[PDB]
Amino acid sequence: SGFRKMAFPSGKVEGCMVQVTCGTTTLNGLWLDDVVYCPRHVICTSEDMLNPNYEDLLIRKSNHNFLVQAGNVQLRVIGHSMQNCVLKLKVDTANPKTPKYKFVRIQPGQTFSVLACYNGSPSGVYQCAMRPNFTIKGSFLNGSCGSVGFNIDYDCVSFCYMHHMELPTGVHAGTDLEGNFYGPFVDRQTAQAAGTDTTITVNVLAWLYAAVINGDRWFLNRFTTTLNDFNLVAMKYNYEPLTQDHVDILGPLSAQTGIAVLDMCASLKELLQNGMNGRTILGSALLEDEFTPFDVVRQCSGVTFQ
Amino acid sequence: SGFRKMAFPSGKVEGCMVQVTCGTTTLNGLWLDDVVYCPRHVICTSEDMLNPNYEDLLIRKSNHNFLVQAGNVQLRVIGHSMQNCVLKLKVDTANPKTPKYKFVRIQPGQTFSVLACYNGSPSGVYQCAMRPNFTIKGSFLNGSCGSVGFNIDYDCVSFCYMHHMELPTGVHAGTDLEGNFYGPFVDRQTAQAAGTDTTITVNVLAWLYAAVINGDRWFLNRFTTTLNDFNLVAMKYNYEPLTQDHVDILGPLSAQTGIAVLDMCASLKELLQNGMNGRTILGSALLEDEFTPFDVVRQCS
Ligand SMILES: CCCOc1ccc(NC(=O)[C@@H]2CC(=O)Nc3ccccc32)cc1OCCC
Ligand SMILES: CCCOc1ccc(NC(=O)[C@@H]2CC(=O)Nc3ccccc32)cc1OCCC
Ligand SMILES: [Br-]
Ligand SMILES: [Br-]
Ligand SMILES: [Br-]
Ligand SMILES: [Cl-]
Ligand code: NA
Repeated sequence: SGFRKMAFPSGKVEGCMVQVTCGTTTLNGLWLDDVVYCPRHVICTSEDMLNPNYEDLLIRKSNHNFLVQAGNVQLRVIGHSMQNCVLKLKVDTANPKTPKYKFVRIQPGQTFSVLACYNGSPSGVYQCAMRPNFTIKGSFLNGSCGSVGFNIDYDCVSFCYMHHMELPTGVHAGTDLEGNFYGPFVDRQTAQAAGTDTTITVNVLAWLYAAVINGDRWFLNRFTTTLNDFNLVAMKYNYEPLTQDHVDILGPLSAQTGIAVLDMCASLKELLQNGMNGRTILGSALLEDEFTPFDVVRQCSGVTFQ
Repeated sequence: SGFRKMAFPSGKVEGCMVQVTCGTTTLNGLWLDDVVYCPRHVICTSEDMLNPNYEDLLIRKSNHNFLVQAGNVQLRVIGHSMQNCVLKLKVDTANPKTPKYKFVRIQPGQTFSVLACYNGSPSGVYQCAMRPNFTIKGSFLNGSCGSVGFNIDYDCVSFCYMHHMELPTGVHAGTDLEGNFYGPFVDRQTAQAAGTDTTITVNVLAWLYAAVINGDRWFLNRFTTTLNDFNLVAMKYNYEPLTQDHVDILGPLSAQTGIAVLDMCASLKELLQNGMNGRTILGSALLEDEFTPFDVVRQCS
């Protein structure tokens, strides 16, 4: 029993964090095999924050303009290249702690663990979701650029996020490990406001299924809804549309609890209408939207508390 | 910017987790030096668990009754003993991944990271507080017993919790690593209940300071209070007493934001009396009590 924001165990990723210095700037890199990945903005000065030309800034650098430190050991840089918004530094030593890994680009609503690091040293681990407006609501201070997000299903690390910047509204923007930004964001300090964010409806449904698996039903009702009528209502509360793909994804949680997906949708419509009347659901007084269907199946029992 | 429930990185602890099997029971153990620590209830059948005589049940066991697996490798048990509610298995191999560590017993209101494990394999990490009623609101399924809780300081892991049992309300109970239970619980199948819990006042104040550091100020007001008047309101609302030691501990956050603890205490008194009037704090509609002053300072600087 219980239900917590649950991160993956971080050790496989801790063994990959290094410090990258270019000029007066130090940030984090990811050391996998003989490559160190980091944000390309490490090569920007005071004067390069609005309209950097990264090709022009990089051609000016030699291998020895990059310092990579792994614990107390300097790694020698023997090559460099830029892929989209990531710098790749080839080093003379392969990381002996490199885990089984892959790079994945995720979609809005997907979750991952963030290993927040400073000076190449891990500070803490927490869960995040890719918001519908392609930001993350992280917890990051100066020095955390290059911290990464990942999942570790099936003993393979799936890296999905590298942290680049905090936007003026205090949310966070970054790239996949091929250096493509999530969303319309660019590595410039020009205005680029996040879209108004919305609630990840499929994840709220998943979390209501978790609440039923863990033993609570108070919020259910005798109604159903069509998918169209559900979306017409949910949109009035700035919830994302629920697609037939989302309904399919919820199938297993529906089968485990005996609650049809459109019947759980009718419960959510009534919670949006009514509130909780002083009750909580899994310890929350607000509807939670950063647990995916897959996350619920990862953490909850396979046997409902009936 | 931002504020999240954050666990310590778990790698130092991941390298210590093993699987312990006694007869038909598999659970987790903690491998440090040449000793594996796990819950002593591993020696019990279902029948024994209703009224165990652990002295006698352990007399009936030998080294060969215990199988310890670290990944793919059997560790040979060469001795066994109990310390309180923990079984200690001496093994033929010192863990080469043993971190710098201490065993520390924590106080109610203190937080710690839990590495939830199954079959000796780490599955997840989350942050927990020791409640005032000495339970934790964990997330555990069958096979999680022997999962551990810890804090880090520099390169030193402070192990504070070993998981033993789930209580009927779905909260969790366990021991320190010397086998002493937190709370008035026993490792037997008999009627046990969580006592009525209270809210950790000093932590709520820490979290209001976090909210101010992060720009949420709507709950601030012109008023101050006294420690005596505040404690009468805390008692009324099922909050723990605030001590002068708590006021001193909030010194550095009070220093960082320049809001005296008794000024913030007047905000909390108003929130308890009047509610949040439809507003949130750090995205929560509830007053959060599982961040310590240290947790807030650690994450905000
Ligand atoms: C060439 C352009 C590069 O631009 C940036 C580069 C780096 C950052 N660094 C940060 O955000 C860090 C890490 C973090 O998440 N929060 C935080 C908080 C306080 C101080 C520092 C930070 C920001 C930039 O642009 C911000 C405006 C779009
Ligand atoms: C000897 C200690 C008293 O005997 C027990 C021995 C073991 C357990 N095992 C569990 O709770 C596990 C782990 C967990 O946290 N939740 C969970 C959920 C479903 C199935 C199994 C579990 C419980 C006991 O007593 C329960 C009443 C106090
Ligand atoms: Br007022
Ligand atoms: Br006053
Ligand atoms: Br809440
Ligand atoms: Cl503290
Ligand atoms: Na005040």
